[PDB]
Amino acid sequence: MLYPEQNEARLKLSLDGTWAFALGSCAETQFDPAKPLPDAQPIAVPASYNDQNDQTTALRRHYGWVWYQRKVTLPAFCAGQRVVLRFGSVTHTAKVWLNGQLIAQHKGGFTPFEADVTALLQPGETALLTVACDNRVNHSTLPVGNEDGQLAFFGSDNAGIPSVEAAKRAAAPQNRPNFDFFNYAGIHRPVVLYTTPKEYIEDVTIVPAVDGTVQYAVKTTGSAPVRVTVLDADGNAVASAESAEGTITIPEVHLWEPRPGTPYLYTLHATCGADVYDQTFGVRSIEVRGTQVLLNGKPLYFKGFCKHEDFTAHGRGFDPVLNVKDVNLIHWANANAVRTSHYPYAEEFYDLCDREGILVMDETPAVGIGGGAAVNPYKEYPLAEHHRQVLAEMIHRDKNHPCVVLWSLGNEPNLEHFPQDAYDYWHPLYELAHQLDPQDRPVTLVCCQNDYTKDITTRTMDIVCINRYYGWYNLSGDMDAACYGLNQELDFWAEQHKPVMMSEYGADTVAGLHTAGAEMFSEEFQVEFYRRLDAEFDKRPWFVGEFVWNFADYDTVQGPMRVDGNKKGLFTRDRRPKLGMHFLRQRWAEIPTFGFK
Amino acid sequence: LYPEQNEARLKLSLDGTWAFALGSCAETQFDPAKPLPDAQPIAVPASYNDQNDQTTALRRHYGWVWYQRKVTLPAFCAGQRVVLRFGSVTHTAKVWLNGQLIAQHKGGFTPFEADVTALLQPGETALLTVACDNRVNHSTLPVGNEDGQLAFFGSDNAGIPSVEAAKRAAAPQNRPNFDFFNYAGIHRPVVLYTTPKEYIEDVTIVPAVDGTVQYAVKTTGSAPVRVTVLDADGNAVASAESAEGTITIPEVHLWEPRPGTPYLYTLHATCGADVYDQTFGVRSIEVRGTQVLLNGKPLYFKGFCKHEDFTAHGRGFDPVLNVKDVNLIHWANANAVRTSHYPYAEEFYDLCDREGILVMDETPAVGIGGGAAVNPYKEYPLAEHHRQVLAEMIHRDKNHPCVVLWSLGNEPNLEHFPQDAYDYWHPLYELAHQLDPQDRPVTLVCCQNDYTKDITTRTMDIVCINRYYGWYNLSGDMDAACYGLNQELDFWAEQHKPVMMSEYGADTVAGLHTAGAEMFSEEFQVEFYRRLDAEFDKRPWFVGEFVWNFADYDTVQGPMRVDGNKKGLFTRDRRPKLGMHFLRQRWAEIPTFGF
Amino acid sequence: LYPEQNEARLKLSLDGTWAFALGSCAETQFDPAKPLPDAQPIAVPASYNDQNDQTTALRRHYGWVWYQRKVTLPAFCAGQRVVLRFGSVTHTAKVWLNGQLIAQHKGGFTPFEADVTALLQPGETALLTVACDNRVNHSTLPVGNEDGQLAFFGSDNAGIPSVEAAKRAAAPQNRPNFDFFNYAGIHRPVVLYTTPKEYIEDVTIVPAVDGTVQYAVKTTGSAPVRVTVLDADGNAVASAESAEGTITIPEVHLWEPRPGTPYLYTLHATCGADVYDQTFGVRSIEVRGTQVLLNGKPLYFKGFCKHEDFTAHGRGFDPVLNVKDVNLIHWANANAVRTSHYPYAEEFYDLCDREGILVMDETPAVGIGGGAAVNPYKEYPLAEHHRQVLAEMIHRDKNHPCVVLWSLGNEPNLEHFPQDAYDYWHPLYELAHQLDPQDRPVTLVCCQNDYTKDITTRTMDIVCINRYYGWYNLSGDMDAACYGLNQELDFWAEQHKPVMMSEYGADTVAGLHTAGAEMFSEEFQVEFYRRLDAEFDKRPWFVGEFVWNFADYDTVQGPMRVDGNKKGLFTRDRRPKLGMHFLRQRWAEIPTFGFK
Repeated sequence: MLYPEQNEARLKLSLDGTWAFALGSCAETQFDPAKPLPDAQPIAVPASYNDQNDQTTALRRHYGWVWYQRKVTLPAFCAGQRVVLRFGSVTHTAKVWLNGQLIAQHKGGFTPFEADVTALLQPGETALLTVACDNRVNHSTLPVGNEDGQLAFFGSDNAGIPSVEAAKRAAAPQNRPNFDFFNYAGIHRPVVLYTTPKEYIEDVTIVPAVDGTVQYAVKTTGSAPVRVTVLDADGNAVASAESAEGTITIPEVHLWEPRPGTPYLYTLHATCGADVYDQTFGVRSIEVRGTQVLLNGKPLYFKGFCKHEDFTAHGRGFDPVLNVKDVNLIHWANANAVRTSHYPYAEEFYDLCDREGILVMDETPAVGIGGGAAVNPYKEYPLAEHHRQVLAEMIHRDKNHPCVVLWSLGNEPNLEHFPQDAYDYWHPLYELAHQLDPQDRPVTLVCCQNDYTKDITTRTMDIVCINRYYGWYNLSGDMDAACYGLNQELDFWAEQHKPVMMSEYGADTVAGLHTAGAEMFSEEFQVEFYRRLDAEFDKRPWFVGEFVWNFADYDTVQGPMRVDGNKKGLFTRDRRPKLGMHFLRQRWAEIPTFGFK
Repeated sequence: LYPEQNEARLKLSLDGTWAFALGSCAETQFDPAKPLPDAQPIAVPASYNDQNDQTTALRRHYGWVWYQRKVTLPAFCAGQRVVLRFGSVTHTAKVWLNGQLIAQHKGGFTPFEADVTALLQPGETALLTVACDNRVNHSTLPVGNEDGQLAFFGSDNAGIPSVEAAKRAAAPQNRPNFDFFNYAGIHRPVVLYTTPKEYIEDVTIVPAVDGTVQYAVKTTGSAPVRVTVLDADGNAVASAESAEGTITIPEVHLWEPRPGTPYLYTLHATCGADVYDQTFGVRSIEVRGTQVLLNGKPLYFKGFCKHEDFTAHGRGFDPVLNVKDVNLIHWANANAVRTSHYPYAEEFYDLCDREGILVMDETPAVGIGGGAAVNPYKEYPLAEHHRQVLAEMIHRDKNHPCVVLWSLGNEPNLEHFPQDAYDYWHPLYELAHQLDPQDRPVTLVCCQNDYTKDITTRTMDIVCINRYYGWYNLSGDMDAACYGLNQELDFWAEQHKPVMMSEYGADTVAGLHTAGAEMFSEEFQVEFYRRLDAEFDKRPWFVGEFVWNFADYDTVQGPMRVDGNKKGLFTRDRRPKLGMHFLRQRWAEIPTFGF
Repeated sequence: LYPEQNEARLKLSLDGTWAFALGSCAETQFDPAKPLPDAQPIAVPASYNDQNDQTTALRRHYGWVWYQRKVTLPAFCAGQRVVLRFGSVTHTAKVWLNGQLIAQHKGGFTPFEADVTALLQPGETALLTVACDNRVNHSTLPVGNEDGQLAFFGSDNAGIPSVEAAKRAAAPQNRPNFDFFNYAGIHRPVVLYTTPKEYIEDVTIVPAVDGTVQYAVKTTGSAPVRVTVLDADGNAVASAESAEGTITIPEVHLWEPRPGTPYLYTLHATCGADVYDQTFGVRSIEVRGTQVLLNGKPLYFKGFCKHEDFTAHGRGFDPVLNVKDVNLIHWANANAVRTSHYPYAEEFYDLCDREGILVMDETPAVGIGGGAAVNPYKEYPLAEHHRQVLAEMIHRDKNHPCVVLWSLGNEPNLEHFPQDAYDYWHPLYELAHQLDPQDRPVTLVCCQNDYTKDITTRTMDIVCINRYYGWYNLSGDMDAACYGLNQELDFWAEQHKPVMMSEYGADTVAGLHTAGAEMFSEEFQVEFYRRLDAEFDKRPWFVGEFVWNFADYDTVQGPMRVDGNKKGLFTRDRRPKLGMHFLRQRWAEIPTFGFK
């Protein structure tokens, strides 16, 4: 699964634009892909479909299948290449025809897929590309959705009342998601159409080392001799080797480091027959040593945001302008890292962090594996094979980024009500992710506020990541006692001799609400919350990271808990800094990336 | 009796900037006779919570607070009986004069008096001290929550030991079992007034509509009592000589809300050297079948649930805000107010008297419950204090024509113990018809509950229910909210009773718009009322609708409250949100009479 | 012509994240062939000004910026004519390939091209450098102010020594003579496309309601040229074997805004090995008295004024925000859009063709005016560049059925120098009618002025006026504002032309409410429209209204602009203010056709 490129051998064709679009139902065969769409309407690809037609609320709240369609043409002179149709993502479940013939089926809303379409797209001809896109989440999806009888996350019900219960049964069906973010759906990521030679490079793995030695492995279909070359930032070749497997060594290697370091990127240049492909990479080690996490031997402190792919009109769709703006505000913040809650992000996000020196915690879309104390999801939720394919999909896709340093299997699963079952499920995936990563990066699992003594799985990861809303969801409004309770749990974590990071924490804040006394939802409360809890972090040397929730304000399900979306952002949805961001900025103005300990 | 000034009585407000000190839980921490140490100024009347922001001490106080101020009776003001009166002190009080305990009172929204004629003589300067306790709990109205119970609408992570250690070690703090902030202090005006040594004590006026007006004045002296009825211009149109009986008003003017004219006569009553005027209006209220007749005409309640809440003032009295809020009711085309969740200042009912505004009057009895695990009617020492408070209110507000309905309390647990609750509320519904000379209708505002197990809500003279379909349940889907509402309505039709929706609303942050009418946005508020009100108007037995709330108000901190309650149709500074303009337009098309 | 992809032509996107350095006032600073020094990543297309908040250097830059990336044409993509196309660069560009200049352009909202096959061979990689100058002055369109004038709506304490000394020592900034922020950068999609080495050059389609369609296809080769009208489903309904001539369509389905159906045909043209498809719409436009006729029907415009403006994107192009707006435009019961104050991306006009939305196409000709002290008609070197950009606009949009009305420009000083004003504008009125095959109405949008001394705007084919009664004058008093509006309307009645109100609105902050509808509150926006709109309806020659603005947009800092202009009926993130629900109801009850 290599990201598409444009060189002397390969053409990159963007199929993005404004396709024809039609709502469907729960019937998966409701339209004939070979024939045009009936009563189509224009829709912008890539982006969610949800916030694109406010003539009614049918698009925003839709339940089931939607249908995309556009014509694609290969000019007649683009002769005898191998042609591939590639989707960066389709959310959540996709089906894909060309001229009526099925050419793809994908599950998973956040990892890419392809179809080798050379036999159905000759030079000169025109095809009808139809994509069906199912938005339904349930006990088999990742992220998990809930099914009849349960509610959505942070739901509010008057459970026993007849009038409500008859209504729920008479109510129109709608996804009820076991996660706190809006269920955006559609073609979110750029649809590419590209060419390679008939016999092509098809996978590149790169495992580097801080002394300057780099292991590499270039997989191919044909029989040409492979030759590689390593290029510097200027484009000059500085080493070379002439086999498909082996090691190559860069004299005076420049190491990849987040600011104040230089995020120095190298290119591996692989030729083989008529084919060419340029794999980017950086030379940097990561070792967990005891209760430290070392980058090039220096002890790291994570100053990071939890983010989301979320924006006005684009929804969960991709936006490079947003990406550049967002990274620069991270540099503005004096932050150095990002967590990709709660799904792998668009490919281009990690290229930007590569280029811009920002550590990343790559997370699978495995949020919501939990049903309460009377529902064991590990026994009752059919997720383990989808988990394994998508865990693999992510590692295979970002294996070559220096900006990734930490794998996260998933988010806030029920680790307390059935401990050993949870260990038996999550540990097979902790091992897997270590078998699957050629660089052996540390693995984690991000955990709920929960009874940490009943929990037996969190402490067994390479780096412990905890989500703690002390003084917000519990002991509300009182940072005296919030700080007390946090420190109790921090004494428990001191006993586990692992490095620990606070991986979510935050306080819903409405931009505009001020109060002399720093009460809940006001801007001044957010400053108290972080400032108070942050000063206890600094008393513990085995605390090595803080990830605030959230970077910015994002949309959500309707419900009395969420003031038109989540509001714990340190920025508003248009990336405007609240009072709490100026506090964070000053704090990270005085905490160095390296050597905080 | 509300203090007056005339040729017989002097009135005198002690309102002003008093001295003030923070207390603890010792009701004996300061010497009520020596000046308060380390005092600081404080405005009376007002809550004290929002008057000092140097720290969060006053806003978040737990316990007693102390006021002090010198009072002086001019020597030339002699031969009179001297009365110390407080309009309210929230919640429990204890007053001393030069060290002497002259009053104690429990309950933060009813008034109490002390006769001080022998402790303050003309020419004397005496030292007034008041102790004020803000604490709420299982003995209070409104009800608090003692150890091991969350504040109402609160949030926890129940069992995590780290959270559990933090609770046992945390600073104590009231946990209201009611969704508003526990503002405390001297809220209504203090007053020093004088009467003749033999004075008029009590006036009851039961007026009927033919013109006949039963009456009864209670005098301490021996002089004969004569009364004259003064019409709106102050003209004697009839008179009588006897402390009790009947005067007929020739050609009565009936009291009515807009459109009607709100006509108020006065009972001029003299006994000896003494005078007192009781305003009164002449109108009938009868519950006949599934209708509520006002002066024989079938009535509809375009109502507001209000609060007593405003910037700085807290729960304090603001006469200005009163005039404002009442001209906004009139701008809205509304006619009725529910006094959530306590009796208001008297001046409010005197304004509703003159301005033509129906009033549902309500006690502080909110939060009488604690889940299916706790029986409050077996566990909470309330029943006694609840009959006193109901007595105080009916006795205080009996002569107001604006009051057309009493409510026993707001949202008790009526379902988890169906018969235990009938055994507590029905004597009160009985007591309420007894103390009221005008046999006004009685209700009890029911929270959202299993209406099929509740046996006591349907037993009221008018039924009054609080429903949030689309908001707390079935969030965001008004298709499903109306379906569920109509299902409960199908039950209320079989009960052949008059039925009013006595709370319903949706938090709305002024500012947030969505084309799609999404919870917390100004447009969802419109869809809420527009879709629920439509389903109402299909029910010919459904006589009233009081929107919650008139205006945003403070609450205790909690992840469910965006700096207080935001379901107001107005902001706190009384600017209207989009759903107000919608409501005001709907009520311009709904007549108060004959709908 | 707009780039296409078929069996004949390839269309590649050079959009993406490029390398970007800040320059200065040196056209000479960095070498166009060597890579940029201390470059940073930047997203293209979009404005650059809101993309690095580490600093305010990008937001507030004065001068040149530099863009760069590498361009490889694969080895197998051989033997074709390869063209490089910029959807726009704002405002002036120099573009180099491998160090060799290949384009220059003045004009920030119109596309430009460079034929490049001679320098991008199959298989190689060229270094493509774009330098973009953001400076506006008395020679640009839109107009910038020069030494000793303030920014439009700017404030000053003129004459104070400390002030006048600081105004001189201050770092140089642009002072726009317009009310919208000076976004700059490569704003529109950057294309690399191919044609057979002898190719279709230009297409010109004039349709008439009777079925007949006059057409013309310019070519460079010598092959013969086939045309075939294709229907909404793609079937061929007419045909000809000639590069000019006319063809007849049977039961032609016409193009109409809603409630009509916006039917769209294609002219499929082959010549040699080359293909091109030009959409077109069959509908008649006739100013006939004080009516404007669409297929003979009296028409009433329910329009917005828009802007190309958004969070992060700046004036960059956003295909998603475009589909959301057009759908909010339907939801509003609106049928028209004004391209204030510049031509938009081509894809916006493609959208309106499909969606059925009447457009009014405006040049970047805003700010031709410097008050009473200065005669721009004698002192601003604008004349030739106006004619240039007038033509660029009309060539590019000539086949769109949605464009019903040309606007030569916006808010020019028409009263201090009345006669110079006409001699400058009336040739451009004539030019627009010459350069346009379908001969559509042409207008000129007039700021609020003394209309008894304006000799110019009452001579356009449709009178369009910007009035702000009850806002900038007679403030907060709608009783008086209708009085004033009504006295000016009595003057336009005497002129016997059709009249539209092309701008009017009131700054409204979302969530400011007042019972009594005071200025800046949502309730006053409702009042401002409801009151003025009541007088529009009493008069049969008033044929349209265009509110300002569709949405809040950014603007340069001055004490009269609350973080932008806030006259939007929608907020920047497209949430409807109380003023919007009112207009949505008003347009509910007013037909597109036959209101007057």
